[PDB]
Order: sequence, then structure tokens, then C-alpha cells
Amino acid sequence: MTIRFHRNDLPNLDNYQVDAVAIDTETLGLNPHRDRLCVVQISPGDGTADVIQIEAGQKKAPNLVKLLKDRSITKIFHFGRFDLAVLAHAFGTMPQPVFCTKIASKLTRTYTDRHGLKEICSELLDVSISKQQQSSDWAAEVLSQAQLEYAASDVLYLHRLKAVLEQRLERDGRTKQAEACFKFLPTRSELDLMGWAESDIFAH
Amino acid sequence: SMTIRFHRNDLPNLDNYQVDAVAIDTETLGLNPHRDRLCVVQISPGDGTADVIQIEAGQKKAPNLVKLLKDRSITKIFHFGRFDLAVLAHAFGTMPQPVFCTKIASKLTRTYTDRHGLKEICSELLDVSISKQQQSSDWAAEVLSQAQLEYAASDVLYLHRLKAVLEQRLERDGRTKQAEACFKFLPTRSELDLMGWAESDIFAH
Amino acid sequence: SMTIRFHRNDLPNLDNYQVDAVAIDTETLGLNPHRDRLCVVQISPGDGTADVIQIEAGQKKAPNLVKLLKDRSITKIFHFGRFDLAVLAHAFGTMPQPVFCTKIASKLTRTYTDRHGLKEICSELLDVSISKQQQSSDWAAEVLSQAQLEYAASDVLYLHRLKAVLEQRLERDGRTKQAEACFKFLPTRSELDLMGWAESDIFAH
Amino acid sequence: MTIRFHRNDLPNLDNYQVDAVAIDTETLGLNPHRDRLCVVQISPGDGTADVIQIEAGQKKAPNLVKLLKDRSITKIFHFGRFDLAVLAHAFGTMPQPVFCTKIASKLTRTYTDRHGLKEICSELLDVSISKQQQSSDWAAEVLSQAQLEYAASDVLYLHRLKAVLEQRLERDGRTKQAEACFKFLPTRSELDLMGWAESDIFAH
Amino acid sequence: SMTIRFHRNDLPNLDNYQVDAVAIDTETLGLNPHRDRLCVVQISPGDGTADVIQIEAGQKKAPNLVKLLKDRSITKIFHFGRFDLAVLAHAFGTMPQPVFCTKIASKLTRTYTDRHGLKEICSELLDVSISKQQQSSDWAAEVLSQAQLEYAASDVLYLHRLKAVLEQRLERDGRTKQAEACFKFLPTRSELDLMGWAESDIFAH
Amino acid sequence: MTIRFHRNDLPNLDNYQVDAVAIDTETLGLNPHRDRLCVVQISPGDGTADVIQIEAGQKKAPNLVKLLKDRSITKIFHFGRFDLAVLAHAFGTMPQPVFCTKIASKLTRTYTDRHGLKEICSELLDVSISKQQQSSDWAAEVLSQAQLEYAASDVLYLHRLKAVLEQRLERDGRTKQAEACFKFLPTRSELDLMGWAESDIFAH
Amino acid sequence: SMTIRFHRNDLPNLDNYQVDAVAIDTETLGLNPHRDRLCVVQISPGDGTADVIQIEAGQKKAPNLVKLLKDRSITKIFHFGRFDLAVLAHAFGTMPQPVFCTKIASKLTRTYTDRHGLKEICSELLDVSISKQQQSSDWAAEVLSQAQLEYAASDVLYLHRLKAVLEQRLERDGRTKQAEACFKFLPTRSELDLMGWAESDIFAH
Amino acid sequence: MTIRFHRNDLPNLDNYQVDAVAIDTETLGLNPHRDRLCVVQISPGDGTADVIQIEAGQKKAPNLVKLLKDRSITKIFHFGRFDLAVLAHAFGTMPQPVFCTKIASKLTRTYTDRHGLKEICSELLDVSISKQQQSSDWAAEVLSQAQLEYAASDVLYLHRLKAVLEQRLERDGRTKQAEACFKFLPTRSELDLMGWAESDIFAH
Repeated sequence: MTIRFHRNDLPNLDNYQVDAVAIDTETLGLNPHRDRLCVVQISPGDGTADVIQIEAGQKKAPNLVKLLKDRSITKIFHFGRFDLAVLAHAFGTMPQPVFCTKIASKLTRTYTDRHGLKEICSELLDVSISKQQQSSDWAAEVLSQAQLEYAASDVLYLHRLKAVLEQRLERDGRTKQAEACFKFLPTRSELDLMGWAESDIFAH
Repeated sequence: SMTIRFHRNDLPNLDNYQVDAVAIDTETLGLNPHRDRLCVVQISPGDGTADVIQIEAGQKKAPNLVKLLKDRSITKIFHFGRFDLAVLAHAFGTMPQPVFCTKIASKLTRTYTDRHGLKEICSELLDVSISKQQQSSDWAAEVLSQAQLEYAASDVLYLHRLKAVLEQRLERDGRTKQAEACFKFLPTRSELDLMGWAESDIFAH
Repeated sequence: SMTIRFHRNDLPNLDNYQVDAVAIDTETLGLNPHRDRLCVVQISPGDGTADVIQIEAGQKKAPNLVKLLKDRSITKIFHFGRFDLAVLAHAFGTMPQPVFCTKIASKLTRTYTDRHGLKEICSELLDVSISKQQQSSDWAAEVLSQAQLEYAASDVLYLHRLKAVLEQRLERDGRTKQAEACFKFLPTRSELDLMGWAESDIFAH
Repeated sequence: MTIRFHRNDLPNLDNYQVDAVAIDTETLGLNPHRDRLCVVQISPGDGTADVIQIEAGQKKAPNLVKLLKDRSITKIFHFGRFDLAVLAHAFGTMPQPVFCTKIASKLTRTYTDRHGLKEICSELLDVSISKQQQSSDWAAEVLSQAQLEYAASDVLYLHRLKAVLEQRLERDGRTKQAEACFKFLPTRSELDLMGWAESDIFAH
Repeated sequence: SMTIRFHRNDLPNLDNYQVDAVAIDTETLGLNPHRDRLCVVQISPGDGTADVIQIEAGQKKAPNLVKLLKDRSITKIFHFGRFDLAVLAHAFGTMPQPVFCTKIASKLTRTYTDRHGLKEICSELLDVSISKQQQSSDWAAEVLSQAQLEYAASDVLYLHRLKAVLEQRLERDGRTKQAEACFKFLPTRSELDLMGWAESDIFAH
Repeated sequence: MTIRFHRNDLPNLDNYQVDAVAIDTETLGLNPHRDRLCVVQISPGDGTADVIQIEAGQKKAPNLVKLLKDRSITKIFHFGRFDLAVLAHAFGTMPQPVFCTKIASKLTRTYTDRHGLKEICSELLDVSISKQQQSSDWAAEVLSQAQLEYAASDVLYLHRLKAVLEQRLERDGRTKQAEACFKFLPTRSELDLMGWAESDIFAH
Repeated sequence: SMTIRFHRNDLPNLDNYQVDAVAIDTETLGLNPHRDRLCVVQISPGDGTADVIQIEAGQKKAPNLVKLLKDRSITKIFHFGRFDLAVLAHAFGTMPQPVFCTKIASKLTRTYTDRHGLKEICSELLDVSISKQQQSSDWAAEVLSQAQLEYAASDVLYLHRLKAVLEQRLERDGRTKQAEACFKFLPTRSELDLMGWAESDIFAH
Repeated sequence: MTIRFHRNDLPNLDNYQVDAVAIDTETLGLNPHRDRLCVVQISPGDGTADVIQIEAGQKKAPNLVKLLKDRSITKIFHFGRFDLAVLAHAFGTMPQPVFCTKIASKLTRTYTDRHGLKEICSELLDVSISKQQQSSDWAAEVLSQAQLEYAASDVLYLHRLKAVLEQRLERDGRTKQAEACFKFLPTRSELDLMGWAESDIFAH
């Protein structure tokens, strides 16, 4: 497991001369206004990962933000709706464009209600990772090796999941609808930050 | 009279529709577009008049209406947008765009209430009285009554005026861009309903 | 008057019942056929008149009524079919057939509403006003009031007219064969209720 | 396990000179209008099974359809309400007459709320099979040996279950009511396709 | 007037209570007997008159009332039996018995309804109009209004008449013995509420 | 395990010169009007049990009924509300007087919501039995040794449970209330047969 | 008239507020203080008059009002205390204290009801008629109508009178100290709502 | 495990010359008016515990009550809302001031809904204890060694949990709000005894 650890930000973009990046975050909980960003994990898709410890009160991360702003780079998430809100709230940039493997799973894996990251890693790639846990204080001053490996596992496979899901979207005729969902997803996250996190804006 | 113009099948021409936005609603046999056929299309150019078009069973074409639905320079205004877009696309094969939905705009501006129905916003924003949506009409009946024509017309006669108020409120409260993104997605939301996700929020965790 | 004919125990003969379809309802002491006895049978031949028959406690026979229930050439029309078939079979030992149920027919045609009660369909389809089903009558009382006779009669006076409208709608919307299969199954649905499955949908996954 | 694999259709009816056949299907999910038919599995009741891979867009299966139409052949299902809708939607013929082991179980095994196929195979026959899973993309171009065996297991025991359930229906006095349920079941499936899949048509 | 007699603390004597059954209700500060004190006891001998007794804060004794509660030759009739028995036992130390509860009797006879409130049965069985139970009175107030005295009296003025009707119906429908066993258990049901099982059905599986 | 098997009825009351008997039943399910009585199991409290197979349509069991009618003999149940209804429906006699170990548990074991027979056997006596199962067709013509042992286990310990629960009722001051519950229980079962099985008659 | 005084932004001075307790309510764009801005502050000194203060978008200061909110010698009386304290602290940076909440006091005294709204207690305790809280006003509108000023004033004109009654009842029923502890905690309850626990009971098991 | 067992009360306060004590109780169940106090367990925070068996009808415990009344001694609980009500009901003194580790957990461990004592002992201290059980009659005349050890485990770690939680409250900026919750908690328990145990007094 090739994991590069950083404080605050990537040191440069030497490993990020790519057209897509895989991103996840760790926080103090599910409420972005209450629960601060603690870790950003990111992978170029080459089987390596960067795990970035974010300090309390940290307002800037310029190299990461360059990637988030770069419209030629697709930001891949599984927890897209959540992570986009957390990243926009932390550093002021709503990342775009995006691909969400959970939305893509919902639009292709029509035979199940299980769309978690552990499930799709196992089913689509035969890769074993941990489910999302509730046992870590991610604001701890020192993150353990186990925590770095957990964080890295959440981004090491997103490019490969996206490739499979793209094939299935084309096979079953839903590529254009998925793309429209991805175009809307940054707004869905903005609406969550604005005060509609518990409302489906499209409900009757 | 002059307020309501009744037609069979389609608009007769587009003389009244040389406009930048039209207001649309539909009447059907119920809430399931695959089971419940389109029965009426009601449309207004925003001038205080309305066209009420009776749609026949099995009707696959309505070329003049469809020109308006396809015309990207004309905004199609709805209150029941998610539903009506699915019904219209299923009936005639064109997903209307671009759109403005007064229900979504109400949800993003009238933050002090959970009541976003058409009767409520007509009364609150315009002091206009209309009927709530009813469950008492067989809209596939051979003969539509004058009361039914008036009910259908009332659902489109005020949408331009509501849109004007709601646009001002979206700008005042800083939500114009988010509303526009919702309107851009709405045709896909309706497509997903027709495809089999009508009971699912695609953005749920 | 001439509209309502009151009887004890049974019809006196079948002079008014030389017909191809009869309309039937019942009054009981409540919703549980094993606990709550049959108290009234109301029946109409479809000519704007009704017979209201007071049933005694412990009554096991009603031969003239039962001839009609058994006669396969006479369709028994109900609105409360699932319930009334169970009550009648439990009381007199004959499961009536064949049947037409206006509630099932309403569910298969009035696809724009969730309101399928008898008062609603009488008003909507016929412009006829009747009372909704009430919870204020001890139907086992020794004396039935004129108001009670009128209420019971109103539940059967309009079923032929409702059936005519609903048959037309089933044909219009293409569901005649499915409705007929529901009517064929309904006596078994009522038998299953009496057997102990009253709270279970036998077709559930 | 004698499994005969086929593409599209049975090649002939040489193995189907019988009075009853056992049928199940695999699909992309629970919504017949969205989720296509992917596999038809069928057994003559002799301890063998045919597993038929159905192509995307496939409109015909003439030998299978002959069996579905043949009124002298009872079609046995456990998932009857679902499979009848799927088969009618795929090929245009509503199979009849039918026997449903789940309905028969509900009418005889009055001491339990567990009416799944795995449960009744174990209880009535002491046979072990897998429960219905949510881990298979049945639209995959190549089905695995494990998938063929899973599909075959769903039809290999239905004749034997029907024989036991018929004895219990007669013992407890419910044969005629069960038969009326089987006569109505094709209509129940038609009503599902027509738009009433979430409604009990007999509710008050 | 002569219909309502108002008293402080207790009945003045038992001149009006040389009877075989009395009708009782209470008013309190709410539904929790440990928190919400007894404020009024209303009682009638069944002759169309009622005594309304204001109970003081901290009152532990009411000897004349308590003689009636203890007297096993006098049936205490309630509609709100489960509640009032707990309140009275908590206030004065005597669990009243024997009892007849018109609500339980209604549940065992009026099998055609889920409405077993006092206003409903007064109207249906006697054609008597009273108020439903209200939530607008501070019954611990220093001064009780004439309207409050009339409300309290109305809750006991009709219980003998209801009991007579309900006894006849219990006999007609064959449930007298089961009702009597319910009445025998009711004081224990009230004791169990005071002991800490107020939210539990002790007979649940 | 001393188990005496019988068809239809006890042959005599030689083992029942006692002041209390422990009783349970097996049936085709939870609805006494639909689901017939199949087994009566009974113990004198001496570590032995009688298991009585009841035939379809059986209307009499005179020796058992003598015990049910005998007012000098307490009938002990754990499933009292159910078993009393089943026995009264089968043979025409509502047993009395009774003691119910489930009611007694609810009135003493105030620290738990678990009042099943397996739980109280383990907690009060350190005895291990099976929980109530849903896998047996109790109307089968031949009951297995395992079924006889299961049925016997349900009555072998009720006298001992009653003795413990009586001590706890006296310790915590609830003997009189429990006795009133036991006096009412036959009526509660009658009301179930009469049509109130789903209603708490004491509800507001 | 003299009953309602209208102001922009703040009170003009504190001539009417040389008092030991003030009554306060607010109007906003909705229930979420982070999304829905403060639009009106209404305040009364308890003399049958009220000040209604229109708050501008983006307003961060209201120095005269804030002096009252900060003054520990002045009790701030609310009915909607938990909400209004959060709104006021979010708007101007001061958490008002000390406080008296008539809703909490009602819950601790009116133990016979689950209705603790302002309209209900005004009617029951004072025989005063006001409107319930409405969902029909855009309180951020440029122009507030006379009817809106009257509605806002009615929410503060009676709080001193309600507090007087409720204080007497708290003493009568022995709950003064517990109520005071609730009032002391209430500002923290409002802070916890703003911090992200608005949907959580912090004292739940 | 250093456990000192006592009947009725501490014999003296020789082990309690401390500024904070850790307390829990065992009872006959969750309703303080119905279910009597059976055990008080208390620790000075030095790795020892006192387990005090409380008799039926016991009205006094003067040495324990001295600690409960002493305003210079913080009473630490995990089950604070419950234990405060039980102690006040038993002996007449509402303990104050208090610290509740469950409230402190809710205000710091924002990434989880699991705030039980077993969970926080494991996560914050790597200490293993049993969860709260429902298998003990705590009114038994003789408590077992296992019961004494269970009771002691509930107080041996509360001082250490409080120290960790205080650090987290300061780190995340919630010390003052937590202190106000602790000041209100005795009133919350009084309101439970008064008749509001099922109501959130702050609800709209």
C-alpha cells in the first residue's frame, strides 16, 4: 500500500498530471457546519494515495484547491453529496466536474438496495475494504497507520469502479441521465449547505 | 368567451404563441403516466387567456404544441413540472426544455411554510382564487363541461405572474443560480420517473 | 311508500325478481362475521325500488333470497362485495355467485382518485346524494326506524346504474377481462376471510 | 447436478413430454418494465434443469412459449406473481394454468410467516439451497458455473414441493380455494404490469 | 337549582344516597394520578340530580363519599372507570367496588363502532347532548363557574340510564358474564396503573 | 427424560393425584378457529410428562377434561391466554383455576422485556430448553422423538417456575394483583374466541 | 395609533423601557436560523403597547434593543423562547438573559392539556383572542401591512399578563424552582440548536 | 479488582477524601417509583470500588448522603439522569454538582450514535467491560462475585473517561455548554420523578 502522508496540503501536483482524481474525506461527523474537515484522501488512480491531515481552523489548501477547480479534471467520489459540501465549506471552492460511484451504482445495480463502497468493491472488483466506521476521532493530533490505510482504501479503487460503472451505464442505456445527475450534484451539495439537507427539492 | 379557447387535438396555429415563455399544465386519468393517458393540455401565452386542448385516446402527435415544447428559445413554465414533463414526453416523444417550475421556486423562496400548492401560491402571491387539484373528474370523458374548461384554464392563467414574483424573490434571497440548476435537471428527473425511479430520490445516501 | 318494501325474514315471493341482476347489501352488528350477526338484507331489482328484510337473531334460512343467491343466471351486484359475500355465506350457507363489485370496478376505472366509497361514486357518476356508511345504528334493534329503512334502501337503489357506467368505463379503458377475473375470484376471497385470512393479502410476496 | 445450458430458447421439446414444468427467472431487478429478463430456468421434474440465457432485446422464444401456452401443462412456480409478469412482458404470452408453491405454503404452513423457497425446501424435503441473493448482475455476457447451479436449484425441487403441498391442502381442506388463487394469479400479474403492482385490488 | 348541588370537601350526609347504585366521575389536574391531584368528585343517585364536590389541595379524607365507595352493596357506575378508580384510591385510600363501567359495556355491545366516548353514547343511546371531555379547565381553580358545575354534573346525570340500556344489550348479545368478569378485574387494572404498569397491557403476549 | 406418549387422551388419572398440573399445547398456528389442536402436553410436576396426540376432528378427551374442570387443581401455563382458548375451543371446558408464569414474570422481572419460557427457565432455574419454533407441522401423522422431547420440555419446569415466581410476588408485594389477573385470564381467553383477540378491552 | 409604534432597525431610545421585564417575539423567513434571516423584532414593556421593528437584510447591529437583551436586571419574556433566543443571538451576537418562557411555564402548570400554543393560552388564561402562528407572510417584504403590524404586536401585548398568571400557578402547584432552572438552561438549549443539535434532545438516554 | 463490599452504607469516608466520586446504581428496573434501589456502587477514582447492598425499605445512608450533599465533590455518572432520580427518591437528597459522561460523549463524539458505557470505555481507554444486562434480579438476598465485579466495573473508569471528555470538550469549544447541561441535569431528574419522565420539557 503506497501511501504518502501530508500536513495541510499536497506539496505539489507532480503526481496529479491526470484527467481524473479520486477523493474522499474524514470529518468529525455528518453535519458540515458543526463537524470540521479532518482528512482529505486523494488518489491519481495509479494504485497510490495521498492522505492529508487538515488542521483545526485551516482555511486554505492551494494545491488541492487547484485540482478541485480544474474543469479538465473529473473529481470521482463515492460519498459525493457529502464530500462536495465538506470541501466547499472548508476551502470555498465547489469541485466540478464530478462522477459519483454511488449514483452510478443506483442507476446500474438495479437488483439490490446495497450501494455502499465495501459492497461495490467486492462485487465489481473482488476487492475487500472496511465499511465506514464510527470508532475514529479523526480530529486526533496523531493518526495511526491503521487510520491512514483505512483512509487510503476509500480512494484507491474509485477509478476502477468508475470504469466498470461506465460500461454498465452504456450497456443499460443510462449514460446521459447519469451525466445530468453528476452535473446537478454540486448544486445538491450547495442546497445542503444552504439549509435543505433534509429535503428532496424535487418532491411533490 | 375570449378568455378560454377550446380545441381538439392540437393548437390550430401558433399566432398566439410568438412569445418567450408559455405556461403549461395537463389533465390525465391519474398519476401513473404508463397507465393513465394524457387527456387535456392547457396552455397560456401569459396574456390572461388560455387554450384548452382535448387529447384523444391513442393520440401520438400534436405538431404545433410540440414545436413549442422543442423550441429552446421558449421557456416552458409549470407548477406541476416533474409530473407534466413526464406526461408530455410519454405522449408525444419530446422532453420539453428549457423549463421554470413555480413549485421548486416556491420551495426555494417561501421558506416559512410547507404549503407549496398552486391554490396557496395564487392566493398568497397574487390574491387570486382558484380551486385546489380535484379528484372528481374523469378527464377522458367524451364531453368536457364549461366548469372543467374553467378549472383547466385556471391552472395556466397565472403561472407567468407567479414566475415574475418568484424570480424577484430568488434574486432577493440569493438563490437564482441554484434554482436554475434545479430547472436544468428537472427534465432528467422526469425521465428517471418514466424509466422506473418514480419512487426513489436518486440523491439519497 | 312504493319505493321501499319492508319484510320480516325473507322476500315473500320472487314476483319482483324475474331479472338478470340484483343489487344487494347488508347491515350487521359490525365487521367481524363470526361475532357480529346479520341484521338486514337489502335488495333491489334495479327498477328504483328496494326490499329491506329484517333478519332475526339465530336465523339460518331465507329460502327465497337464497334462490336468488344460488341462481347462476342472476348476477349479484354489490359495492361492499368482499364483506357482504362473507356475511351472506355465513348466515345461510350459500356463497353467492356470479357477482359484480362496483368498488373493484371503481378501482379499475377511477384511476385519478383514492376515494372509492359508495357515497362518492353515487355523487360523481350519477349526481345522486346518499349518506356515507355510518357507525350510529344498532341494526339488531327490535324496531328499525323509517330513516334506517331509507338508509338501507339507498345502498342498493343505485347499484345497477353504477354498474352500467362502470362497465362502459372498463370497456373504454381496456380492463373488462381483468375485472371479470376479479369478480370470479371474489367469492374465494370472502371464503378465505371466513377461514381465517381476513387480515392477509394472499398474493403478497 | 444435470444442467443443460442454452442460448435464447430450448432447442426442442424432447425433454418436455410432461404434464407439468417448473419455472423461475433471473432479471436485472424487481421492476419488469425497467429490468429485463436475463435467464429462464426450467425443469421437467426429473432431476434435470435447463438454464436459458436471454439476450438484451430478445423478443421471441418459440419452444419455451409453446410450453407456456400449452393448457395441458401446469406451470409450477415459487415466485409466481413475479415470474408470470416477467415472462408475459418478455414474450407476449401469459402462462397458464399455474401452481404457486408460495401461495400453497401460505395456505398450509399456518404456523409460520416464513414462506421462502429455501425454507420450504429444507422443511418439506430436507433439501438445502441458497436463498435469493442480490449479488449477481444477471445481464453479464458470461454466466458462471455457480450462477448456473444457483439458477437450476430454483427449479429442481418445485415438482416435489407441489406434491407435498397438494397433500397438505387436501388434509386441511383448502384445495378448492388454492385452485381459485391459481386461476386468478395470471390476472394478478397482468394487473401488476398494468400499473397496480403496489395495490391489493381486494382491499377495502 | 335543584338539579345540581354544590359542596365543599364531602357530601354533607347520605340522605340522597340510600340507593343500590351511584354514578361517579372526577375532575383532576390531568391524566397522571401521582402528579395531578383530585379536584372535583361528581356523583348522582340516578334520580336526575347530581352532587358536585370541590376537593381541596392535600385533602386526604372524605368520609361520607368513602362510605359509599366501600359499601359492597352499592355498585359504583363509571364511564371513565379505569382512570377514576385510580384517582379515588390514590386520594382517599379505598379502592371502590363493586363497579360497572359503561365504556367497557359499550365495547362489548356496540360492536359496529370504534367510538365509545361518553358524548357519543349519550347521544346514540339516550338522545342526550353533553360536551365531550375538554382540555380547557384548570379544575384546581379557587372558583368553579356555573358552566363548570354543569359540565361536571352532565358526566354523572346519565350513567344509570346508560347502564340500563347496556345491561339489556349485554343480555341480548350473550356477554353478561364476560362483562361482569371485566368489572371484577377493573379495580386491579387501576391498582396496576398506580403501581407502575399504566402503559402496559398485562395480558399481552 | 421420562415421557409417556398417548393417543387422544390420558388413559387414567393414576399420575394426576396432585393439586396442580402443568399444561401446554401444539397447534397448526396462532388462530384457534383456523388452526386445530394437535398435541396436549401435561406434567404432574414430578419430572415426567405426558404427550397426547390429538386427532383431526377430535371432540372429546374425558380424562384430560376432568383435570381441566377440577377446581381443586391449579392449571399452570406459560402460554396461558393462548392455551386456554385452544383447550376451550377443542373440548368445551374453559380450564380454571390457573396460574400463568408469563404474567407472573411480567409482575416480578421488572428489569427486562424478555418474558419467554426459554429465558425464564435459564434465569430462574439454570435449565436450558428450546425457544418456541416455527418449523414443525404438528398435524403430522407421526411425531418424532425430537418433537416429543420439545413438547415435554415445555411442561417439565412450570411447577418449579411457579414456586420461584410466587416467592418473588410475595417479596415485591404483588400476590393479590397476580391472583386477580389469574382469575380474569379465562375471560380474557373467552373474549379472544368471541372476536376480541386483537383488542385490549381495558384500553381507553 | 398609540397601541403600536413602528420603527426601522432599532428602538429610537429606551424611554418606554425603564422596566424590570420586557416581552419579545420575532418574525423571520422560516424556522432555520442559519438560512432564514431575522425580519421583525416585536417588543412590549407590558403597558398594553408594543414596538414593531423592521430589521433589514444583513443588519448586524441594533444597539438599543441589544442593551435590553444584555441587561441582567431585565427579564426577557417569550412564548417562543427556544427559537427567538437562537434568532436574536445569531442576528446581533448577544444571547439574551435572564428569561421567562410562557410555553415552558404552561407545560409545567397546564398539566391537563397537550395544547400549549400562544393563541390557546391567551384565550384560556386571559379571554384574549389572537391569531395562531400563520404561514402566509413573507416577513422580508419591503412593506409590512397594518394587519401584519397588528399580528406581530399581538404576540407580545399579553406576555406580561400570561407570566403573572403562570407564576401564580407555578407557586400553587409547587414547581417554581424547577421552572427557574429550565429558564436558566434555555439560553444554552438555544446555543446548542445553533451549534448543530437542533433536532436532538441532549438529555435523551 | 479491589472491591469492598458493604451492607446499607459506607462505614466511614476514609477512602473519600477526594474532589470527585464515580457513582452508579442497580435497581429492579427503569421506573424509580416502582423499582427499588438495590445497589449503590462508588469509586474514589483510585482503581478501587465500594459496592453497597441496599435493603428493601431502607430510608437512610448517612455517609453516602454526605458525599451526595457535599458541593465541593463532583459526582460523576454515566447514567446520570436515571441514577440521580433513583438516589434522590431513595434517600431524599438530589446529588450536586455532577458530571455526566454520556452527555459529554454526545457533545464530543459527534461521529457516532453509540454513547454507551461499554463503547466509550473501549474507544477512549481500550478498557473492556460488559454492556448493561437484563439478567440480574438485583434484589436477591445474596449477590454473586460476578455481580459485584459487574457493578464495580461501572464506576472504576468514570474518572478517566471524564478526564478524556474534558479535553475533547475544550478542544471542540463546548465546555461551557456541557457545564450548563450538568447544572440542569438534577432538575431534569427531578422533573422525571415529578411526572415528566417521557416528555422533553424543551420541545415545541
